[PDB]
Amino acid sequence: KIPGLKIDQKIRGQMPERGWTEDDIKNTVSNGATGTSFDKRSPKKTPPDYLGRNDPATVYGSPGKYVVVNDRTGEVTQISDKTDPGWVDDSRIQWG
Repeated sequence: KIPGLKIDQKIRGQMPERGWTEDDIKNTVSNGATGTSFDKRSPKKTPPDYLGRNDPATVYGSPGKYVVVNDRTGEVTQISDKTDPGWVDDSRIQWG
């Protein structure tokens, strides 16, 4: 899933604000799947098609410091804000 990873413009801009470099994302994914989830992103947040998502997803990392990846598209659904100690994991995440 590493070569297929897709980071859109939205995620790209959040990376520095949330403490993630592209290498960080890849290294975290390389540590193996740690949970599952669902990518239910709304249209506005699914470029370049903007049609929304409805797919099972895989979670890498740990609570507060994770990366969610859409199983069908390979897209990075979300990266948690590692600079926020009060970060609440997305409701769809199911830790293993």
